Order: sequence, then structure tokens, then C-alpha cells
Amino acid sequence: ATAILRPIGLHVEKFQQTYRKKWRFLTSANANVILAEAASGERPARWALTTGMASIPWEYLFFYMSPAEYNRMKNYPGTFAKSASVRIRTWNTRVAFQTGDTQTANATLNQNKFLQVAKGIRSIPFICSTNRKYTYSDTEPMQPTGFATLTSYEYRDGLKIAMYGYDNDSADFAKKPPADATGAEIYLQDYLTIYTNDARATTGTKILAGFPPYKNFIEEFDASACINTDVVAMDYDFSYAPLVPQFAPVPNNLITQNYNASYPAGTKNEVTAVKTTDSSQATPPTQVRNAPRKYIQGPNADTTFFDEEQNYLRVPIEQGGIFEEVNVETVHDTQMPSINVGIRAVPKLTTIDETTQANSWLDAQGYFEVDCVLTTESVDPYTYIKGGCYSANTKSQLQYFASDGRPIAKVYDNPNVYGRMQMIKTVKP
Amino acid sequence: FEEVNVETVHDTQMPSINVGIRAVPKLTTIDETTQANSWLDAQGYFEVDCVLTT
Amino acid sequence: ESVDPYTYIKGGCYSANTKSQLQYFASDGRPIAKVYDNPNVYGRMQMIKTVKP
Amino acid sequence: ATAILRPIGLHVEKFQQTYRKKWRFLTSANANVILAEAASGERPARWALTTGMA
Amino acid sequence: AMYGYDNDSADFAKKPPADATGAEIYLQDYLTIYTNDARATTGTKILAGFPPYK
DNA sequence: CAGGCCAAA
DNA sequence: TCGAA
DNA sequence: CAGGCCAAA
DNA sequence: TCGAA
DNA sequence: CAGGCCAAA
DNA sequence: CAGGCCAAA
DNA sequence: CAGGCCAAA
Repeated sequence: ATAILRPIGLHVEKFQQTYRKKWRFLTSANANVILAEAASGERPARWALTTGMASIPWEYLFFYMSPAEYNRMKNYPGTFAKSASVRIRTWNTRVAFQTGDTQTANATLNQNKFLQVAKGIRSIPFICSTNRKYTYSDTEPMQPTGFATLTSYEYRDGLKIAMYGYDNDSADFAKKPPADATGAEIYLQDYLTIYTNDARATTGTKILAGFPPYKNFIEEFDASACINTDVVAMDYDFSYAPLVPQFAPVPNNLITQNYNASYPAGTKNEVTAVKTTDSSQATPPTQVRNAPRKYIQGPNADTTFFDEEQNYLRVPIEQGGIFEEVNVETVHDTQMPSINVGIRAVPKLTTIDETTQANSWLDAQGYFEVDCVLTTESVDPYTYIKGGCYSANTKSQLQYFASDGRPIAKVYDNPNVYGRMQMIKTVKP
Repeated sequence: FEEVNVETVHDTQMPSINVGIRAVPKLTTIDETTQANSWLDAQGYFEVDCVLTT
Repeated sequence: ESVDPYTYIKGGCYSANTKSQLQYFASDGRPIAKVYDNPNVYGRMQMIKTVKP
Repeated sequence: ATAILRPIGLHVEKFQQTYRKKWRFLTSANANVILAEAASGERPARWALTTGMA
Repeated sequence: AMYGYDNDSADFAKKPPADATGAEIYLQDYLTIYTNDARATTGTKILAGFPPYK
């Protein structure tokens, strides 16, 4: 029999977008030295071991998309980041012909140059590491002598301004010609740092294990043979990266009496849980279901995380485990692999009278060409005939919140805890 | 220009040509995420052949 | 079909000015549009002033 | 020679959308009759011939 | 610079013609990209920055 | 990948 | 076709 | 040799 | 399977 | 070898 | 085109 | 046999 109607279902429009950037980065070949970091609050006294492996911030949205693209993206509710890709090529590595010292005839045409690549060091459970900005000595510019006070947020903000420039009405407009326009090189300042405990003032039983042998977890190549070659190629598929919240549904409490109904979940976990661990071992690991949560669209929505533009440069793109959907969901913890690349410090051609590492270095600089692609997807659903887009309420989203109203998000800036990236309260910009 | 006959005329322009060398940053450290603020002297050498027929 | 063009780095979408559009207007400020409701004139659909809803 | 930059041009995103409807219409089989329409302003007096073609 | 001065010029020796010598000439005209300066603009400002000319 | 626009061909 | 195919 | 541990696969 | 095979 | 120019096609 | 969501498969 | 005329194509 002829069918005059068939179940065609909803009209839903899906939109895929792609964002590409090309960056050229300059890195300094820092010496590996030990710096003391004094105790401060809950931070214990510790030793820090510096490197020249600059952090590549491929985990953040500004790395892939301009302020104009970001501003336009807010007009597409339900936008999810789907995949991110990065390719790193190295160019010729420059090493100074001589050092500043005049007493030694240290100039030499012969060079030994080495390129260092570290993938996924951030997640190694027994290596405590972060990316830090150093201060350097005036006589030895390759030698860190302390820590800059710049935060990770401020570092990424400065990188973003270098990439995309100021507003046309800024008094400081001329200070940063946008590399997205010129294609000029940008200096990176955030370097992989390895920590270990400082037991000088420790009372009772001391842990005297020294350092982890972190060189056993990096790749090091002859830089003379890597000119104009790819050294890193990484692809990442996001688990849950909601960049713009979904369209709100038509609220069923306006239509139904049973809007606050209950139903079986069986043995399935449909509400996520928060895991807390304690490496001091004063308390055992705990798992708590039904964390404080807020809807991010709809009647009582709290959109602070998206209103504050946290996901542009302050927090990583991947946020799996931080958000919930009201359906029968399966959620796991997430983290993107870290990327650090750089040039090993080049010792100055001179004699020393002891069996030690070098104490003076030649100026050396890495030149890295970075390609990056980000793909996203958004939806325009029409559940109802009038009044714009509305999604099914099974698409409704929630976000972890703290009791003071601050949204909670994943952060990659702190060292891993049991190989995990912690989630912390966001800070208002 | 016009000619008095039954003419067909459109707007014109020749394509522009610009060539050069990108600035070469000086080998030095700076303490911020910016472009270079000091450069090495660098110079492009271009050999140009040109033919015009009339 | 619609387009999101990015001619500039900041401040949202901007198109090339060769995409700029104009519409016929009457002297009283009413936009002019085609209408199909009137009979054809020499086989043509006339354009008339729009009326405010 | 290896090209570090190529003219990729602008980023432009194109979006195609489709709209479907199904309608069922009832029409009346009108008689073809002649109605007089009186003159009004610039409208001249005329005869009108009706149809059932909706 | 290409073709030199007249033989009676007081400045004749200053520019030996490159059409005769084949020597190199320095160019001084460079591509420049403009954008609006909204520091003193009143009302609605256009804050789009620069076009990505690279 | 240039010549009266490019997101058209 | 006052490019020119 | 990267993504919720690696000494598991 | 909120990577994905 | 002519018809909106011929030195254009 | 139905059974714990569909815009997922 | 419809879309800037049809008795033109």
C-alpha cells in the first residue's frame, strides 16, 4: 500500500569546521642545572632540574584558531572539538661561533648539536615535572638561575597576543605584529623541569633517592642531520570537548507532572564519580558519586565557564570526565599527551680541572615549524515547530562545580598524580 | 581610451610583483614570547630579464 | 547556502567588499521588491514598494 | 626548494541546509462564471472569469 | 640609475648607468600592509586587527 | 595560486 | 575578444 | 616508545 | 566505545 | 574582396 | 524506522 | 507545453 507519510524523524543540521595555523618557534638551548625552590604553603622544599625542552601548547584552543574564529564559534551551540593534529618540523640549528669570554680562545667552527624530543612525559607517574619559565644569568645566558613568577595563564596569554596581536585601539598596538599575519618567529619561554625532594631540612626518615633518570624517556638526535625534517607528528581524538553548550531542550516540567521522576539504573553507573587520592598516604583513595553539578543550558543554567571564555587559552580543550549528559552515559578520565622539543646545551670549548659537566655554554637556538589543524562539529536540532532550535533533553549537559560557584575543569599545568591530570576550580579572568 | 568604432572595452590592471628576503633574527635570547627585536643584515640578489614587444 | 568568511584575524567574520550588497529603495525609505500578485506587464513581474507589516 | 609558506588563502566555511515539508490541500471545484469588478482609482472596470485552479 | 645622466650634467659621474656596466642597483620600495588605527575613533570601532597576509 | 571579486569557475 | 582561450 | 599505570598487553 | 580499534 | 572599421579575424 | 537518547552506530 | 515574449529557437 502507498505510504503518504513515513517516519522521516527530526530535521537536524550538522556543521563541520576546520581551523589551521602555522607557527615558527625559537627555543633556547638551556643548560641542565639544579635550582632550589623553597617551601611555600603546601609546596614542600624541592630541587628543580632545568632543561631546554620547550612546551608546545597544542592542548589549547588559541593554538588552532584566531580570536575572530573563536568569536564566531560562539554562534554554534553544541560545538564539540573532534580531533586535533600537530606536525613539527625543525630547521637549521644555530650555535654561536664563540662565547663572550675574551681570556679563552674558545671560538671553533666544529659543532656537536643534539635535538631533544619528549612525548608524554607529563603523564609518567614516577617523574614529577612541570613547564616553567626561568630567569637566566647575564654572563651565561644559557644558564637558568631562578624561576620567573609568570603563571601558565599569563604565559599562554602572552603567546596568544604574539600570535594574533592587539586591538586596533590599543596604546600598545605596535609592540606585537601578529605572527598570524607576518609569519615571523616567536620565542618560547616555558621549559620542561624535573623536580625531586629537598631533604636538607627534613626531620626523621629522609628519602635520598636523587633524581629519576629522565634521559631514558626522551629521544635525542643529531641536529646536524635533522635539518628540514619532521620530528613530531601527533593526532588526538577528543573524548568530550564541549566548546559551546548544546541548545536547551523544551523543559518538560512545563508539560508534565512527573518531571522529577525516578527509574531504575540497574547495575550501570549513569552518574559519574570523583576520585581523590593521597600520595602522602594519610588517607586511602576514595570515590564519591553525585558531585556538585550545574546545568550549562536551560532554566537554571550556570554558563560561567563558557561566559568567561576559559577554554580559549586558560584550560585544555579535552575535558572528558568533567561533563555529564543525562542519558545512559559511559565516561572515562582523559588527558592529552604532552609535547616538549628543544636543543641540548652546547658546552663551550674550554678546559676545566674536575670531572663535572660543563659550566659555560655557547648560545644555541632551535628553529621549529609547527603545523596544527583542529576540526569541530556542531548541531542545529529542531524538536519543535516554532521558536528556534531545541534539542532532546537527553542531550542536556552538566558540569562539575565547586561549592563557591566556580566551575571545575581539568588542568595540565600541575604534575600528574598517579599518572592522572587533576581537576581544579577555575579562576575568574 | 576610446575609439570611434563599435568598440568593446573592459577595465584593466597588471599583476603586481614583490620579491624579497625575510628578516633574519639575531642569535640572542629574549625574555618574553615575542618576535625578534634585533636582526642580522641580509640582502637579496635578483637577476631580472625583461622583454617588451610593440 | 551561507558563508562564514575570515578576511581579518580578529573581531569575527568579515567578507571582501566585493561581496557588498545593495537593494533598490523608494524615496520614502521603503525597500522595493518583486511581487507575483499583480498581473504581468509585457510578460514581466513588476517591482513595487514593500509595505510595513 | 622546500616551501615553508604557500598561498593557502582565506579560511571560508560554507554551510548547506535543506528544508522539507509535506502538505495536503483541499480545493473546491468552482464554476467558471463572470463577475463584474467596478472601477476604483487607477483600476478600470473589468469582467472577471472564475476558475477552480487553486 | 639604469640609464645615467646627460653628458653635460654636473652630476654625471654620480650614477654610472647599469645598462652600460651591468652593476647592481639597490631597490627601496617595499610592500606595506595597512589597517585602521582606532585609538581616536569615536562611536563604533572596527577592531579586526590585520589581514593574515602571509 | 597573476589580468578589473572569489567564497564563482 | 581592447589577453585569450 | 603519546590517551587516565606498566613492571599489564 | 565520551579515541578506537 | 558586401552587413554598422580594418590595419581586427 | 520498536527495547532505557540520537543528532551515536 | 514552467524562468523576464513567441508568432524566436
